[PDB]
Amino acid sequence: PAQSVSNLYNEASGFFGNGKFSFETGITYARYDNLDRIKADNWTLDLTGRYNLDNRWQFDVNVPVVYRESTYQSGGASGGDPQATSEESVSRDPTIGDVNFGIAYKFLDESATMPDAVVSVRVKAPTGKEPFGIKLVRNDNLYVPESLPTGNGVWSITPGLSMVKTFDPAVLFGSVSYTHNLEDSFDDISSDVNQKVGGKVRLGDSFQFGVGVAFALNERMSMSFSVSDLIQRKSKLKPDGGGWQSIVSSDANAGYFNVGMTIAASENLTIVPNLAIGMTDDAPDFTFSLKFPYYF
Amino acid sequence: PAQSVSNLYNEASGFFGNGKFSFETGITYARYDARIKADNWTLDLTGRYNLDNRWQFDVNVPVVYRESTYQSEESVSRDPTIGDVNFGIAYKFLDESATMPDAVVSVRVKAPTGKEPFGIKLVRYVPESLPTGNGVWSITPGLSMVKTFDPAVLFGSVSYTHNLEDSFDDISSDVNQKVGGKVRLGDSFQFGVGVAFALNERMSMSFSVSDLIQRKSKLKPDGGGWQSIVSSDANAGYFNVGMTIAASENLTIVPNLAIGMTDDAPDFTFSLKFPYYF
Amino acid sequence: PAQSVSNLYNEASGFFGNGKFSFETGITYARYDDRIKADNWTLDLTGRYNLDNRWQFDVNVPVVYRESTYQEESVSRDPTIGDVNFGIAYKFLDESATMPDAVVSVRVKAPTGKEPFGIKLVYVPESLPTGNGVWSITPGLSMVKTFDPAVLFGSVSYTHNLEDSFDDISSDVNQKVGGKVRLGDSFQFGVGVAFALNERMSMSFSVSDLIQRKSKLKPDGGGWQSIVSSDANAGYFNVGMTIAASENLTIVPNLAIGMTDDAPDFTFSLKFPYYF
Ligand SMILES: CCCCCCCCOCCOCCOCCOCCO
Ligand SMILES: CCCCCCCCOCCOCCOCCOCCO
Ligand SMILES: CCCCCCCCCCCC[N+](C)(C)[O-]
Ligand SMILES: CCCCCCCCCCCC[N+](C)(C)[O-]
Ligand SMILES: CCCCCCCCCCCC[N+](C)(C)[O-]
Ligand SMILES: CCCCCCCCCCCC[N+](C)(C)[O-]
Ligand SMILES: CCCCCCCCCCCC[N+](C)(C)[O-]
Ligand SMILES: CCCCCCCCCCCC[N+](C)(C)[O-]
Ligand code: NA
Ligand code: NA
Ligand code: NA
Repeated sequence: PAQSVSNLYNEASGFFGNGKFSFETGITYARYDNLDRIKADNWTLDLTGRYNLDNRWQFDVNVPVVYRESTYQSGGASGGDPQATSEESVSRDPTIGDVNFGIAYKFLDESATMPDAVVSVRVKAPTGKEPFGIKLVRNDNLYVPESLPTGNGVWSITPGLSMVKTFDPAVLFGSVSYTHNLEDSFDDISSDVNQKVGGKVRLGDSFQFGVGVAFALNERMSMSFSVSDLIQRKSKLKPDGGGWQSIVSSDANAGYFNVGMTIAASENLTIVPNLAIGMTDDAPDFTFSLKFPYYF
Repeated sequence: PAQSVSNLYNEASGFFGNGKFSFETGITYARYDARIKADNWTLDLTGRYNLDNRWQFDVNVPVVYRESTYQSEESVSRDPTIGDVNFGIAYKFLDESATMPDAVVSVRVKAPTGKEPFGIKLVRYVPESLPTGNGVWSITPGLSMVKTFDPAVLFGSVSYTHNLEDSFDDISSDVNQKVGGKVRLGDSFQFGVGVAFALNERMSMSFSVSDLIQRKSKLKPDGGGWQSIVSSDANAGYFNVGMTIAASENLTIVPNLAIGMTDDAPDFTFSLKFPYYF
Repeated sequence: PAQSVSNLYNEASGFFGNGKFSFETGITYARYDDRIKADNWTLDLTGRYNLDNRWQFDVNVPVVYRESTYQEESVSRDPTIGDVNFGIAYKFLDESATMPDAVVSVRVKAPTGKEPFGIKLVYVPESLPTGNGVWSITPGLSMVKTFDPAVLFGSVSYTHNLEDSFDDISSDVNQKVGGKVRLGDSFQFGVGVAFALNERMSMSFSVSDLIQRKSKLKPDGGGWQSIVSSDANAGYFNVGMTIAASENLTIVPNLAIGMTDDAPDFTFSLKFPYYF
């Protein structure tokens, strides 16, 4: 099996079957863009360890490290004039996000009739800086966060399914997953500087799926085209002594079109560049990533 | 031969020569965001008859399911209802040779069978219902061209939609008023260009772009002169990535992604079509 | 080397090393969308002298036609130049088994287009600009290498804008304010992959991103102040082809999808490089 084919399957399935222990370093850049303008430059360094057992089971742990920069622009401004200034920027120095781990089980091996199929579960912990309690600090009509979050503040569990099959030369693949967020509590759920309100949060659950095609171009390179869509239900807050109330407009549909490659730098090292184009306003405008899975 | 080649030509030309009588079941999902979020599904039912690889006759019945959500949130929906029924005649006037392209000329007649937008009232403010068609007759002559330059298959198409003037009992969306009036929906010009590839015996892949340009629409209330609706013009651009997959010798699966490039296009459109050859 | 391969390299590198002289005619349409819709056409005229597949000298004259509609009133610019520019390029690495084709270049752009500063709001602009009003110098790097059948390529450049002055920096019809302007510098890069499909055709997929720093103004008798929201990130996804019409004439269609709000929705272009 050519390296390109192996690397392709790893990328499409999330199941790294060539080896035994592997470590992937990833760098990702993502770009986002009372009436005010927010521009965000977000970098994520991903550190992922994987153990593949007999091409059947896989265990992984991922530690994301988040660097962020948001710029807030008002047109308040200076003072009361609907089209004047105003620029405030806020940043987060490199900090851990939400640590997570996954178990995957390959329940179908590809044959003439069957796909490679992998079932998986992913458990994510709330280790990142949560968004709840972050205060908006007041130019007169421009309020800006005192800090930026690096995670969503809750535990979550994500069972998933991946399928891959070669119809030479096209490799078709698809995937689907469901994220259940666990309810949790916080000392402060208010972003009012003047107040402190304890409360609980239920983050809306989400459904994710993707399909795509990939090609092995030569011994060392593959290319991939895919689409994906994430659908998130609205989120709810319960202040102490209050009831559950939904946050209007917290629901989301984040669609992406992805073009990527796999490049075998050696037997052990792959370079995986990818572009994800945001198709909806809930997605970043675009996302560039470069991943370096290394096999040992 | 190969199936992939046939299926791709069908896709690129709109002329299905597989091929005598065929029935195509299509499912389409389209996503819009204005605050209004729209999830729109269309089940397409299309019958086609290809006569001697020269003439093609078809009827299409679209069935529309819609959910719009309005955020202060209130939601409005349309249960599965028929849209604008239409039929088409196509004539292949050039057959592909070393020098010639496959070229098809066509006309499509669309009837106002869907629930029209004109009576629909804004109720304290969301619509009481969602339309399923545009409320007018339209006629669309079109042109398609396809040619293989091995292994690239280049294609392009162009069409013009003339909308017929029509009259309605109510043109107003004010709940308190009823105003009869006439409507001229702005005509539109559509074109696209692309490239496709046969990957193997059974599969093709396609990349294309298209753009629709619609002129302004006009209203005449009873008594009453013609007024342009100054913001009714549109430019809807799309980038398409698609496949054809020969499931058997009778069934093709056609997945397509259309990415909206402009604000008048849905954010994205996913479709899955299943042409079946009897 | 097949014509497709040559045309491919020319497109990816900007270095047209298969002839002494070339002239490229390009037509570009771009679409942008109180509401404003803009239809913008640019006719590009570019002459190149390639010396021994080692050096290249070029001049580009863009001719700009523009139409903006404000919602309804419309404003237009009849065909007018163009920030004229020229470039010098040097191929410092020739592709071998180990090395890429690599070209270093410098591009000098002059402020010949109608500048935006001083254009009055009358509410709609009285006119539309065709250039940015300043000199700029852009050193750049291009790299291309075949890993059969994939041709990988990439490019990167930095634009330094020269400070300049204008008689009027205000768009207020009632005022005239002289001032100096430092246009924010920019960093540009792209990467992509291309394929020779046959003797005569190639296809390309690429991405690019332009990052522009904020600009600053000094009105006369005032101090330097940064122009909020003048910073920009214009990202593009490109799908393109090269088609050999003759051994001299290539047709180059390209679609550039804007990925950010600082980019046009989309850009369709058609370029016709001609080797003499
Ligand atoms: C970039 C979007 C391109 C679409 C990706 C294709 C995968 C999604 O398709 C869903 C249905 O496909 C099932 C394929 O079934 C195989 C049939 O072939 C059997 C005969 O050889
Ligand atoms: C996303 C795609 C971007 C670039 C696609 C450009 C496609 C250029 O194709 C033009 C289409 O024209 C179709 C006609 O083909 C037949 C040519 O007829 C000439 C006879 O030799
Ligand atoms: C750029 C981030 C995209 C997020 C949307 C997710 C799309 C596909 C979801 C299924 C993933 C399942 N998998 C491969 C983990 O098993
Ligand atoms: C993983 C490859 C990353 C590609 C490089 C993208 C650079 C984006 C830089 C944005 C931040 C710079 N700036 C000027 C806004 O400060
Ligand atoms: C995806 C929505 C497309 C809307 C605009 C389409 C422009 C195509 C013009 C003529 C169509 C002929 N064709 C390709 C169907 O054979
Ligand atoms: C040549 C055959 C053309 C297709 C004919 C299909 C009839 C449509 C019946 C579907 C009914 C839909 N609905 C939901 C309103 O009940
Ligand atoms: C309104 C018409 C709807 C479509 C007509 C479908 C007819 C079903 C025929 C089933 C038998 C087909 N076959 C090839 C398996 O024999
Ligand atoms: C046409 C839009 C401009 C966007 C800026 C980014 C362009 C990156 C590609 C530069 C190509 C340079 N060169 C010398 C290789 O041709
Ligand atoms: Na959107
Ligand atoms: Na737009
Ligand atoms: Na944007």
